[PDB]
Amino acid sequence: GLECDGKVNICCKKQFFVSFKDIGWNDWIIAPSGYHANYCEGECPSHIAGTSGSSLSFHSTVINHYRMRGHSPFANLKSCCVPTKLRPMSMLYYDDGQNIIKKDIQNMIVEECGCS
Amino acid sequence: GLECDGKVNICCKKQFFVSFKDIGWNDWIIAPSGYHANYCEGECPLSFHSTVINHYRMRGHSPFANLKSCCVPTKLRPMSMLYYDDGQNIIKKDIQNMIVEECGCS
Repeated sequence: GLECDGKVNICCKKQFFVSFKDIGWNDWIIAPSGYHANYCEGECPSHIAGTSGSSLSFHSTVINHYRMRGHSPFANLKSCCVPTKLRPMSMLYYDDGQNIIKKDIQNMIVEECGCS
Repeated sequence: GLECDGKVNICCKKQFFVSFKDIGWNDWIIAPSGYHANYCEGECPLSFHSTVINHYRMRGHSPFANLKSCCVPTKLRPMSMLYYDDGQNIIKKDIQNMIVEECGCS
């Protein structure tokens, strides 16, 4: 998908460093103490609705069939710039009942952004 | 996720069945005849990433203070399909991102 840069005004990926100390979770997360999570931001005009950069899923093609024609169900749903692919991350943390756990947590890192 | 039931207002999955005959795609899609594609709908006042940006947003901190949270698919599933190629060749393929399985807020 698109990464943000000078003069890009549409849905794109930007960096975002999460520090667990900041949001107070360093009390139960041992490692990593912070990480690059990233996020998505930007406009989703109608000519990119439902896309993820250079690709259009089959589901989105079905939806855009109805949007293109103004068919009510989908004519009214607005397009949002959101992650369309995330990736897991290994973490070490205290769990309620288990104490110290090491485990891959899913949907930690935004990999690709797109318009809903 | 939740499934819409006409009473709940927060982000839920709506069932939606698509017939390829109705929308005029049955000239190149051989099977199945249609399927439940479903979609996402409802208010966003569950993934770890969304949770994390939730915290920051709540701290009235510029990055996410003004980023709208939207109801969107959080899981999609593939389907098997049979369709004609550009060569008018029948292909059996597992198409990905065909069915919305789960909805959640960004």
